[PDB]
Amino acid sequence: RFLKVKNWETDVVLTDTLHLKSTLETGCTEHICMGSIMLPTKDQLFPLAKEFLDQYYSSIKRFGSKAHMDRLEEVNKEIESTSTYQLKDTELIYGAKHAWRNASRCVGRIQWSKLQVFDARDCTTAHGMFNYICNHVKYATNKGNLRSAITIFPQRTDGKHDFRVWNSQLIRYAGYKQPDGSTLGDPANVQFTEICIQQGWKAPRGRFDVLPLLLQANGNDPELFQIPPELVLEVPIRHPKFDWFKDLGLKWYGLPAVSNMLLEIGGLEFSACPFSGWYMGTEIGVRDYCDNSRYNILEEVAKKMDLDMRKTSSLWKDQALVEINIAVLYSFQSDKVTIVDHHSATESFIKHMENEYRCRGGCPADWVWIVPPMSGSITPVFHQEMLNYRLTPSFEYQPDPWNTHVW
Amino acid sequence: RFLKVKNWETDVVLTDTLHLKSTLETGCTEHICMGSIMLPVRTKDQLFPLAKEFLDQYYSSIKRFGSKAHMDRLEEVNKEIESTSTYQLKDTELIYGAKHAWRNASRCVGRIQWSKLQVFDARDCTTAHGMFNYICNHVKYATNKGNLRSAITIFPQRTDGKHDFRVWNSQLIRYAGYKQPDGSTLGDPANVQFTEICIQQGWKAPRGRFDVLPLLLQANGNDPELFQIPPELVLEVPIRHPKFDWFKDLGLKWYGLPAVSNMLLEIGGLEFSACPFSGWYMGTEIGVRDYCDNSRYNILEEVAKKMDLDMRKTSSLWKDQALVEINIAVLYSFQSDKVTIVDHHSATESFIKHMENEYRCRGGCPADWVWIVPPMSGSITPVFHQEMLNYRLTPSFEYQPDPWNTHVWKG
Ligand code: HEM
Ligand code: HEM
Ligand SMILES: Cc1cc(N)nc(CCc2cncc(CCCN(C)C)c2)c1
Ligand SMILES: Cc1cc(N)nc(CCc2cncc(CCCN(C)C)c2)c1
Ligand SMILES: C[C@H](O)[C@H](O)[C@H]1CNc2nc(N)[nH]c(=O)c2N1
Ligand SMILES: C[C@H](O)[C@H](O)[C@H]1CNc2nc(N)[nH]c(=O)c2N1
Ligand SMILES: [Zn+2]
Repeated sequence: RFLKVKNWETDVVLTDTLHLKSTLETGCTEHICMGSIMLPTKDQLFPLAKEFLDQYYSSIKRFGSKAHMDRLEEVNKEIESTSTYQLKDTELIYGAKHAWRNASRCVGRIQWSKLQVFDARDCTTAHGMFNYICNHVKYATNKGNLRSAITIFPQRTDGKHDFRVWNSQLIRYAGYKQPDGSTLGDPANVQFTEICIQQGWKAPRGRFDVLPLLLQANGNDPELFQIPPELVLEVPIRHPKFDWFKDLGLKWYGLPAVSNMLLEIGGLEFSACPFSGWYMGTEIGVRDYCDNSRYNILEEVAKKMDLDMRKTSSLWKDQALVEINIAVLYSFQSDKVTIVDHHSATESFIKHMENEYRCRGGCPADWVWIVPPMSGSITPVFHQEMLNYRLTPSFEYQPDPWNTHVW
Repeated sequence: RFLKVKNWETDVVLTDTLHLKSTLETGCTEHICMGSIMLPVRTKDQLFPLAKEFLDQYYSSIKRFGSKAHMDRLEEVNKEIESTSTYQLKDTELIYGAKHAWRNASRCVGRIQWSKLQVFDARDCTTAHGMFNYICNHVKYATNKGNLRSAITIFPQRTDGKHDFRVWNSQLIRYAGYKQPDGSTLGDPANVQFTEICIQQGWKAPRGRFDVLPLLLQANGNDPELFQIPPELVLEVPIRHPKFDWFKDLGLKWYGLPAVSNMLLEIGGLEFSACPFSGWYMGTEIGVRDYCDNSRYNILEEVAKKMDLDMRKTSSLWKDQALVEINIAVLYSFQSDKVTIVDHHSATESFIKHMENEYRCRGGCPADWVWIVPPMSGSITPVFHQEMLNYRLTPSFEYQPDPWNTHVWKG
């Protein structure tokens, strides 16, 4: 019931007690592990509020205080009267930071307590949402010196007045099916692009077209807005050794900003809560550029390198992969846009884990997501046993709104 | 009940029904996943259902389920269990059981080969000397002058747990490791403890960087005995690089035969505590783990120096760059010497086809994503994008305690 995790490189053993506070389910059972699966009322609400408010008041060393009891008292009355309750600014900020702290798939959590929280609970229209998001984007970008941020829109009420950002990330590139049968742009975004066009977006039909925002306020029909082009910082990709690399015409955006997840705090649900940090290079260099279902550039780079592509065992794919990831890091660094390489980031996470075990009794981590998509075992996280479990406040997946929306 | 897995690269969705046959625990609960944890004397009462489950599976596989031959065999085993408290497998059942333990091994990416396994029945073995002879024969057969053949040798099953056969070596072929008084390590740092045991048992250590360890062999619960595998039976490959002529001067080599000898084979409730098995190497096992783990030969720095990479900051990816070259060299070297080896692209591609075939014809394929995905270049192999279900089927290979921690010394 008290669990040990071992690092097989260092022999360091940590003891996890924090897992005994998990509430949400994993998907696994005693008979089957689903560790590699990507997507596995007043009565209900008050214990959730209490559990959260208890952890909040413990965090500021006023557990069992009159102010603690008074708050609990106040929230219980508000739930009985109004069926929901409103978080204090202090609680909203605490909850947001802790949702990130609890994000088991995030390698960047050493940064968790440094999060700028934008309270957008006063927002009422899609135009309001657009303004808030532009300001988030500009703040977080900070001319290349990225700062972590989250913007939090009004909480779900009856579920018929949800605020949603229809985009999965604030900044993504369009994807288009060609008559030629090929795909132009980002293939992962063909469907969403179709929806934008359907809603009246005039698509430029290029390879790196920043998608417009599709914003839904108060359960109303989503509306289209274009992020000011000057607020979208992009980096052209070149290589320090290969002069030809620039000729590939590759670029990527500087701001990684997830916009499709649900923030749960104290049983309240924030269905629109875009958040952003800064990139780890492999995200772009390995996944965005080299996934066969994405920009899929391996072959073209390998040819430019004149590698022997006849046999898998020449490791031409692996060689081209490294160079692509070298180019990504070099380009961001040259343009002074914050980026972290997978060695530095995973080393940070190990230190974070050790801090968390030492001061919190554990750190929920998903090894399948934490280990980088290249060079796994030369990063320290590969050798680190991790326990995965769900704590609240949390960021959760939610259904894509076009399957949900009654137009 | 039906469970679906999806491949996120291809959108191929498979449906698992085989998991309904799973028995042992995973380590996970509804509240915690232990998917990245490495390591998460039977009564007759528990033995017959296990024997019967196995025999039913065996007779189904040969299309004789419910036959008189099937029923007579259940009867025969029941009587043997009630009479002698255990039972003996037929040779056909032993071979079936061993192939299926491999087929069921969720951490093994090489399972497309499972039906092709040479099974050496060593159940008539009685002494450590006898074990040595069987193991030499396995090494020679499996090696086959570089054209490797999968094989397993099966020593007598556990009885009262006080007469266990054990191979104390975790693998049949490994290099010695020596801890120096200055704290540095010579040879393979992973094998320091076991090397010390061997020396204590009387092994004369040459004290070099690549000394093949002797076999330490325990028969019938007796104290283990040392034997040196004939050097001419141990195939090794000097490592060189096709473009970098200095790579040979790193002085690296490795053995051709990967052979696990510390696992327990369970078939029909019987426990085979000494069952060494071997296949052929996937390149990354040597090039990534053996050579580049910080806790092993740890050659990344020296290699990157010789390539004159920028080692001042990690973001030059000098480690990744050197890592690829080392792995090219291992593959090049084995191929040049005509010793069987498979690259991680070939092996994972073959695994995906195996896995799909298993879903179609068997209703599933238990797989541990954490072990299946190679230790370099993960997401440019197809297994990275493949959702897997991990569960445990028998016959199976299991971990067991290291013998030095549990052995009662006779003296
Ligand atoms: C500041 C530097 C940060 C770094 C280096 C970082 C790194 C990463 C990486 C590499 C991933 C995997 C993404 C993928 O493979 O799709 C990830 C996932 C995630 N991150 Fe972080 N992140 C950072 C900031 C943040 C912030 C500010 C938050 C929340 C406020 C956050 C919450 C999450 C969540 C919930 C996931 C899982 C997303 C999903 O399931 O798709 N991260 N992070
Ligand atoms: C024939 C070619 C084979 C290939 C290419 C192959 C490949 C692999 C690889 C790469 C691993 C991971 C090794 C590690 O990281 O320590 C592994 C593990 C494993 N293999 Fe296979 N293997 C082969 C044959 C076999 C055979 C013949 C058996 C048994 C009859 C077997 C059973 C297992 C088991 C039980 C594991 C898990 C070992 C552990 O938990 O330490 N494999 N295999
Ligand atoms: C907060 C945060 C930080 C970070 N380093 N990465 C992310 C991921 C952001 C991201 C941006 N564009 C595109 C994607 C694609 C993700 C699709 N995955 C889920 C298959 C993801 C988020
Ligand atoms: C049957 C089989 C096939 C294969 N390709 N690899 C193996 C593993 C072989 C192997 C050989 N020497 C040493 C090791 C060390 C493994 C260390 N792990 C368990 C921590 C492993 C076994
Ligand atoms: C099937 C498997 O879970 C899937 O491919 C996962 C693996 N690990 C990952 N890890 C990260 N960080 N991001 C991902 O999208 C994935 N994809
Ligand atoms: C902690 C983690 O489970 C451990 O380092 C695992 C990861 N995956 C692995 N995969 C293989 N094939 N072999 C290994 O030894 C490991 N080690
Ligand atoms: Zn699990």
